Amino acid sequence: MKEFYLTVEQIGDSIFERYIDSNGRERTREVEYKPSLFAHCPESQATKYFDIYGKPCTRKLFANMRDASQWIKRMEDIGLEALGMDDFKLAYLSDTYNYEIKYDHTKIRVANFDIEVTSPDGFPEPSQAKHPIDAITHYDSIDDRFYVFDLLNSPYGNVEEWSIEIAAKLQEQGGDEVPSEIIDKIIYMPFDNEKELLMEYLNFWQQKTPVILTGWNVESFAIPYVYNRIKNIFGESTAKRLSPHRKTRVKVIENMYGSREIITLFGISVLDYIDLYKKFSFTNQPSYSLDYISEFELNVGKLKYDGPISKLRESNHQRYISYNIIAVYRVLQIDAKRQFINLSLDMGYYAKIQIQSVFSPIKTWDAIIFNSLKEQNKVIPQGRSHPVQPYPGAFVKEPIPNRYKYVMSFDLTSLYPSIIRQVNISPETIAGTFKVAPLHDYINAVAERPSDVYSCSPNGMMYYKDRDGVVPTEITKVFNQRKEHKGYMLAAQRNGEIIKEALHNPNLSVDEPLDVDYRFDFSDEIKEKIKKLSAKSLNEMLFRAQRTEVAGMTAQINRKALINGLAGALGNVWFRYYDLRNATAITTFGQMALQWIERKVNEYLNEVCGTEGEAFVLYGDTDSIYVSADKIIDKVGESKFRDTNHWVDFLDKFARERMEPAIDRGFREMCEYMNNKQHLMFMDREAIAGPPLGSKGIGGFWTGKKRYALNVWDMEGTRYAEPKLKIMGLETQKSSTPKAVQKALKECIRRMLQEGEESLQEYFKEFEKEFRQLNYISIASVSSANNIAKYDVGGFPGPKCPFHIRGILTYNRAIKGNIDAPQVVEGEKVYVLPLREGNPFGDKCIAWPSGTEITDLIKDDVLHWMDYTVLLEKTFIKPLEGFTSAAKLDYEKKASLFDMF
DNA sequence: TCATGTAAGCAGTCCGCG
DNA sequence: GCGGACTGCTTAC
Ligand SMILES: Nc1nc2c(ncn2[C@H]2C[C@H](O)[C@@H](COP(=O)(O)OP(=O)(O)OP(=O)(O)O)O2)c(=O)[nH]1
Ligand SMILES: [Ca+2]
Ligand SMILES: [Ca+2]
Ligand SMILES: [Ca+2]
Ligand SMILES: [Ca+2]
Ligand SMILES: [Ca+2]
Repeated sequence: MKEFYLTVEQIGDSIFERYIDSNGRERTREVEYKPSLFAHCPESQATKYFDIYGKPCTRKLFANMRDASQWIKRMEDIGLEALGMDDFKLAYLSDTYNYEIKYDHTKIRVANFDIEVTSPDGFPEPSQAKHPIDAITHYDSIDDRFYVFDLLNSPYGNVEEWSIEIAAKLQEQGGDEVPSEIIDKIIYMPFDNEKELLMEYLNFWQQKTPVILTGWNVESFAIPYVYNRIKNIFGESTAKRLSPHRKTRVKVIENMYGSREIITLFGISVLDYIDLYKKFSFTNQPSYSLDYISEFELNVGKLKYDGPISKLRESNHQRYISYNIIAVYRVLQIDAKRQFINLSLDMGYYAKIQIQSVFSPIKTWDAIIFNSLKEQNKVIPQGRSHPVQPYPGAFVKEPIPNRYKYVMSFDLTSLYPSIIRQVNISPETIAGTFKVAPLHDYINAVAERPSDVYSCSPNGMMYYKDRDGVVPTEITKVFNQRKEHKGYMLAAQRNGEIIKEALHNPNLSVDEPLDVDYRFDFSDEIKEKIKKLSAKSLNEMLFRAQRTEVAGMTAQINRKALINGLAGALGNVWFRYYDLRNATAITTFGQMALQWIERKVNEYLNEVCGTEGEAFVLYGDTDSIYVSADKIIDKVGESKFRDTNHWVDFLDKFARERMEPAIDRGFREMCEYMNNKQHLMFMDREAIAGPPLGSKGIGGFWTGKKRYALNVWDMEGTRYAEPKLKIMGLETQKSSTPKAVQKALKECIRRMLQEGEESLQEYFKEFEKEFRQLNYISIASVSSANNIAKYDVGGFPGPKCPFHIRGILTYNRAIKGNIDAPQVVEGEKVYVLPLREGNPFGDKCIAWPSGTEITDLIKDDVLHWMDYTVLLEKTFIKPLEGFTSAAKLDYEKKASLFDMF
């Protein structure tokens, strides 16, 4: 097999590399890598190295990496550019793996671990590590085993061995319900003392050294705790055995309002799953406890136990250990679904970076572009300092707040990457500038043509047309990858809808789910077999189709994120290729493209309708337009349609056969106007929206920019079994809105769009009457909590104290004296409830850690004093009033003359 | 919240507005 | 009471 790296590090003048050799074995080597850097050289002299602008360079070979680093410093002292890859390990990887890396995941040791630490005096701080580690569960992907290290004797209690037999049993048998599929994979090791446990753990670690190390909060908690606890008991040298090269560093992670410490383990790639989840999931959650995320992702119930976690080991060690094991498994289950580890490996090996660098689009693109240029013996420029400067972004149209009955939307494919490719925007393709007219002059096609030679953006920039820049070339590669996975995702989505339809008429039989590939549209034969299947088999197929869709989503959306990240990186001062001219060329071209096509669509539809100056485009944001289809429907007449699906088909055909060709003609003209390199402005129909045929539903509404709701029947070619609400920006979509309130507002919207005013009024009246019965957590607001200390003046709110911070200060007074009480953590999320006048907490609100029950000390008082009236007005009535006023609808029945009967 | 960008919405504080 | 200046937070893209 072809070799591939696992990890790479620079330690002084050595590269330390862990890798898989040609025989599939893991090896480690120390290489005295001699790096090269570059300086500009006279034009008259012969060389094969040129910078990105075609200026000749001489290569400088250094005796060692420290000499190279020192040379860069002296070049700064002199005032001359020191060119080349200054991150020598990237250069090492580029030299050692000068081909497209083919990796075998089965040879990569991925470790998932979690520790337990009993602490009687509050949260066990990793930097102090003053309490015994009393459990570690460490899953190894190569062995496919859960290694359980269990401390039986502690200063906080002596316990009996954990029983695998009890662990396996149902909760209803007094067991822990450790999933049957992992029972045979547990290797259980009890220990008489903590020193023995840790020494054995380190020996185990040496034998099975993680390449990828993951788990939940492992970077911020488990790793620093283990490192510091071992350091405290045995000394530094023993703790450094967590690094295969015996090198570690305390790394200070700084943010806007403070800093924290993590432990860098040289020769390991730490991908904390909480961080993978935050980057790759495209969710914003009210809580990031593993319980919460597991329930959200997997529909598993929270791990239930009596009493505080600080007493769980002594009261129920059996459950304590079982829950440690289950916690490790839940992360594996989330990854089986989301496939973020797979994604990280794909991206990392593609870029030729340390796998943990996938968190940085700047590092990722630096490596991709470096490798690409190196292939042509080209030399990358030195990174430079730049002041942070604001620059303009997208255009968003101000919508007229209203109901909108029939709507068809259209969207540009991968806009910013397409602009980069179309215009040929790259550091080395800048050709010059032209005299800019106001943007509206380009939009209306009255400005002078910018150039007859170069490819242009309306910010004034011109680009070469003779050859693609490295940015367009490399962005295209990832774009094409993204397109493939999006194809699989959408096929899985369409396949899911076939199954949903079939589930209306399930067969009374005993059968099995069909063995199919959900990434491809079901054949006619498969469709016929589906129509004969039982509900059990159909539901299993639906689950599998949906899992295939999620895998496709992960692969596609994050490749999209990577390419959009390149467009953003051009506007980040730390990017080697930072250039506000290029960053702004992209965004300004986007503004023109949207407004140009708004004009063209309005012109086209006014022609087919025989009107003048009518606005068909009701809204647009960045790359999408929303077109009122009322007049199109009315031209044939609603009574001509057999059912909802009939007019959806009609609009689908109208969009594809009439509007898209007109849109394409419009963009081809714009391409010619800007003299662009290649026409890549591809705007296709996105959504078809409207009320059910014959209903009193309003179809859709807008309240303002980035705030709307549509009842959608077809989305990018997926024809839904049941209409789907597309709601953007409204409170139903915000993590800050209480859970039960999101649900209620969504039903209000559903009724508005599908059923009408009377249905909405019926529901509102019921919710208002019953909502006080809702669980307090379900009606709590949510907020991130920053700068708690800043607004804390002697335990009370300082000037301009935010509402949620005031709530935290209230909580802090209520629990004062308790070392045991859950503390609110700076930067994390809290639940927030308003409090009635004259409550014993002495303020108008209270807040506590999100994803948790409020401590029993004050729970009863919170429940008694919760201000339901304020809660309802703020979270429910105010947003609903906004939706209904926009839609010209009443949520309460107005008096009429009939009331006199 | 260490980790690519800008546009723009709403909650809430402070306080003017005769 | 509501709107502007401002902070804080959160989405849409
Ligand atoms: N710099 C930067 N731009 C972004 C980011 N997210 C969205 N944008 C900009 C660039 C996108 O091309 C543009 C439109 O985004 P969309 O979500 O509508 O999707 P896009 O057209 O990129 O892809 P798609 O429609 O799914 O093919 O908005 C981002 O994270 N960074
Ligand atoms: Ca735990
Ligand atoms: Ca798009
Ligand atoms: Ca599309
Ligand atoms: Ca059937
Ligand atoms: Ca869009």
